[PDB]
Amino acid sequence: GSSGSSGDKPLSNMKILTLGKLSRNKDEVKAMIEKLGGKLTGTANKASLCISTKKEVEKMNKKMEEVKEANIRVVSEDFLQDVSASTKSLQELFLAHILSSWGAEVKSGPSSG
Repeated sequence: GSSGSSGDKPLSNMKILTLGKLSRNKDEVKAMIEKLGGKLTGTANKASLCISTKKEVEKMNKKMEEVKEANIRVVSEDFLQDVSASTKSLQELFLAHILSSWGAEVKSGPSSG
């Protein structure tokens, strides 16, 4: 067939990364990030967002490091629950659910918004 496109897709065209343990499961999340139009990834250097927990950002392990390296703002899971049920701007949403202190304009790769 061929039908069903153009809708509320914020993450639409965005690789979201996840770390530690979140309220939902990797799948439940991977689905959302995909439902929003985004896509869950494993690599941080190849991600636009990061959905982790304060604890994680606190751990600052190798995983979280990659995010810190790619200067990727880490937000909470509530973000997904908001991004879907929130008429706020990403930038705001992020800050409205920013778990990390970094994640700003920095040497990035392709793709922009």
